[PDB]
Amino acid sequence: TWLSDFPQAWAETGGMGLAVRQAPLIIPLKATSTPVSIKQYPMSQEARLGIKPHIQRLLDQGILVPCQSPWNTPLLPVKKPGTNDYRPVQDLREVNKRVEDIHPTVPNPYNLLSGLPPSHQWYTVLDLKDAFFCLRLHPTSQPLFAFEWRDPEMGISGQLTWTRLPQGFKNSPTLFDEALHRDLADFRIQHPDLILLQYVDDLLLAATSELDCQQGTRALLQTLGNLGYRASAKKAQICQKQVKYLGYLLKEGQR
Amino acid sequence: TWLSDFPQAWAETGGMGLAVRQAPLIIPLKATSTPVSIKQYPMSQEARLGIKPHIQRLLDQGILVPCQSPWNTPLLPVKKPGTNDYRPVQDLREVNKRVEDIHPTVPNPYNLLSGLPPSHQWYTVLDLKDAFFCLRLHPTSQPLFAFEWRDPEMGISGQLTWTRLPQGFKNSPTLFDEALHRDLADFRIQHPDLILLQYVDDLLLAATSELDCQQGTRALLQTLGNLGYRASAKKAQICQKQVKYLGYLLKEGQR
DNA sequence: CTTAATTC
DNA sequence: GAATTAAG
DNA sequence: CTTAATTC
DNA sequence: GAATTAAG
Ligand SMILES: Cn1cc(NC(=O)c2cc(NC(=O)CNC(=N)N)cn2C)cc1C(=O)NCCC(=N)N
Ligand SMILES: Cn1cc(NC(=O)c2cc(NC(=O)CNC(=N)N)cn2C)cc1C(=O)NCCC(=N)N
Repeated sequence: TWLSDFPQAWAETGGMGLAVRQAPLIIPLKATSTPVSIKQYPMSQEARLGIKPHIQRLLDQGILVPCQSPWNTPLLPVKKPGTNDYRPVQDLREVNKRVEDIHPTVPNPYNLLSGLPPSHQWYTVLDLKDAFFCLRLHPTSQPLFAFEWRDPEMGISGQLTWTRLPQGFKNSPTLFDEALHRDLADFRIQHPDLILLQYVDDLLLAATSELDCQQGTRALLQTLGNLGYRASAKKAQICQKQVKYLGYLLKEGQR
Repeated sequence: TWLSDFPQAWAETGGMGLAVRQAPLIIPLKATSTPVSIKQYPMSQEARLGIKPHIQRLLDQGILVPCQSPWNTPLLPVKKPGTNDYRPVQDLREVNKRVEDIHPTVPNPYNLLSGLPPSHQWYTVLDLKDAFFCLRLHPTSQPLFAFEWRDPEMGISGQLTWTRLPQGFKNSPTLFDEALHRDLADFRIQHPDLILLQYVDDLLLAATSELDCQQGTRALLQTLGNLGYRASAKKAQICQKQVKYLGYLLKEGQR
């Protein structure tokens, strides 16, 4: 039972993650940047009610906190399908434009897979849940991502902001990838015979045999949980000779 | 008096031209071409009355003649300005597409003028009137350019066609330029010290002195008239140190 | 909603 | 230019 | 008028 | 795609 053996490693049973070994991130602004405060376009009650549960959960989790900031960006009413299903989506484009660029270090899937040797055909694929949220944001950089929030009655003071790396921020993917690489460096050293591919929050572990993959997967899950990351048990593909990774179906050494 | 000295050379007094030394032109068709007969779109009476005088003049001049041809292209109602002023314009595009291409030998004005030496600053500019019409078309090629014509009453039988190189034909400019070059070859040989630039029907004669330009112009006018070409006396610029040629103003060796 | 490149 | 698409 | 590339 | 331009 992979589930009961690693309670801390799975998002379903280990609680929200927090990368304890990573220092809170400081987000450098471009040399000429000054705060921008964009007005929140009026949100319908339907949208507000749909978003409310998520905001409260994030507040309870400490991922969102009240604040007064010179920065402010819009929250928009999203619902891809059309019937119900709401989720808060922040338009951080004006913030992104004022943040210093960093080199794009995440490899494209095609090149990443070129590092998969035919000798290793036993795989385990894991995707980390709420990955960006596991990385803390330094208090100095938190004001940057503020947005407005309120309830027709006893609504929050005014603004709320993120204490963790947020969705919609241009550097989140790269910063997360680099952080996890730092945290998994030792694991790679302790398991020289295993192949570990990282694409932001999507991991592929490859071994030469089922046994090696089993032992390697136990070690990786143990390490991820200890570091504060959380993998999706529901979507995990453990020790299979056929797996779906980054849109590809890895089979018979193909793809 | 340049006018009375060369009666035959000027269009105003020498009658319609005819290049007597040039064999009637045969127009080769592409290897897969077959005749195309395009219907004449109904012409308003206003247009017909405006065009009629020109058709009659051309018929009287023998430039247009009755015919029965498998080829037929449209005549359109033209009048650039808007009030009156009509002229027959034939849409020969479907004929052009079926005629074999020839190398474009007419130089562009820019390069043509590069052959004008600073040593020759006395000029004479002449433009030949109804130049294309001076070149006969071989009877075998005449049917190619047929079009319909008629009068609400005793109108012409049906079709009319050209016995001379027509306007709107893709190769007329090049064929005329080459023909005149053949006819003026001897003149160039007899006058080595003169510079003669030809751009289809626009000629520029350049000499080192007023006297040389005067003598050269007399010889050129005499030669052109004898060959059957006709220059516009109204637009002629004779022995001037400043002239307008091909859109350029030639002055102080400039342009 | 807003900012914007794609198509037509 | 206006409609269609994309994405924060 | 018809055929067509340019712009918007 | 529709209006604007060009040219036989
Ligand atoms: C890939 N892509 C195709 C499109 N749009 C289309 O393909 C497209 C545009 C149209 N437009 C019309 O039909 C216009 N009709 C009309 N004016 N009568 C029809 N289609 C199928 C937009 C984008 C796109 O990426 N847009 C977002 C660019 C960005 N802001 N980064
Ligand atoms: C050089 N040139 C410019 C144009 N047209 C334009 O410049 C032009 C096109 C438009 N179009 C519009 O305004 C369209 N408006 C709209 N659909 N609401 C405005 N202008 C100024 C056409 C040609 C041209 O050469 N056409 C003939 C090509 C040929 N058939 N050989």
